[PDB]
Amino acid sequence: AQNPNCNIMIFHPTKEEFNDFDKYIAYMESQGAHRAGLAKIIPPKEWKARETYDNISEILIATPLQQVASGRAGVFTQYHKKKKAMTVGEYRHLANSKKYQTPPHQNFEDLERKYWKNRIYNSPIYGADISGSLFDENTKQWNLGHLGTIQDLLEKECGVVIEGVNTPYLYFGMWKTTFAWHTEDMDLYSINYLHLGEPKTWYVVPPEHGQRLERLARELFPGSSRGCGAFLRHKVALISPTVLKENGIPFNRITQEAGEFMVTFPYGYHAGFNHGFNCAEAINFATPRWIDYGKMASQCSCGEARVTFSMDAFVRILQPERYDLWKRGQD
Ligand SMILES: O=C(O)CNC(=O)C(=O)O
Ligand SMILES: [Mg+2]
Ligand code: NI
Ligand SMILES: [Zn+2]
Repeated sequence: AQNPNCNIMIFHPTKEEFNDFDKYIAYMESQGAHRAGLAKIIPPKEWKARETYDNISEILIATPLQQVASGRAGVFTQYHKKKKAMTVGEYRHLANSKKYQTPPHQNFEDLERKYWKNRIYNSPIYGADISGSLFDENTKQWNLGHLGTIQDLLEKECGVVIEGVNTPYLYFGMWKTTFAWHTEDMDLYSINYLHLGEPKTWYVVPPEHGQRLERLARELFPGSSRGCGAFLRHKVALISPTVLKENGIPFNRITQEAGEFMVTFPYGYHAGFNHGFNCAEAINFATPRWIDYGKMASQCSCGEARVTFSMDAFVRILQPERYDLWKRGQD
């Protein structure tokens, strides 16, 4: 078995190997990359996402989210308070202000220490889940707005045609902005490209050990657990590496820098934070190996998780027994 310790692997494809996306994901899995739940892909030196980022300030963040924490430094939840619209230019200025900027630090490890120590005492503002793309239409390789769709994958594997579309999202972050512990909708893969700015630190639990994370989460967030049998779908809970180590939960960590891709694999729980002002683009995708994970994915039916139009068909086809109850939660 390849990568039996479930380490995060880093890949360096040649320009030739960067031509066929599906084939390269399949290659990575042949090397055991999926066991970690997360892989880094460094694009060939000849590749670029677009010519420059000079003209992005007029993008609108229609609903910036202030991430308010409750709990203790290592075990907290966050809620999102909606703020008034601002442009990326305005947001970047806010991120760089004395109230919100990255503090002096020695290295990534010192910054990670300061994150876990101090996150709960501040409320950073996140421009998340903005439909759109920063890839140039002429970028042919690993252009997240030109991937084959999940609906076409399901049709090719299962023979059923379904409604729905699949488009990318932009994330504008600042120091301390946080992504809570989650897997993707329907335990899909995700791919994330860090277009510009400061790094993003990731934490991930191997898919084979996801249930260990879920059990700890039920112990640490006991009222949440009673309210819903899949409350990590709400994307609100944070657990520090210290706490995970104290409870013997297997995980790994890695920092993504501008110009690098990360891939999350089906049922790979992940969480993390941004180091300073940045802009990432991400999209879900599927492969044939995903189908069985889709069939087994947990679902939130309490009504909190509220997701996209396209998830309907996935639940309807892959999880027909669940469909009625899940849709009651959606409506
Ligand atoms: O970048 C973020 O804030 C969150 N991204 C992801 O969870 C992802 O790409 O799967
Ligand atoms: Mg613009
Ligand atoms: Ni994710
Ligand atoms: Zn729920």
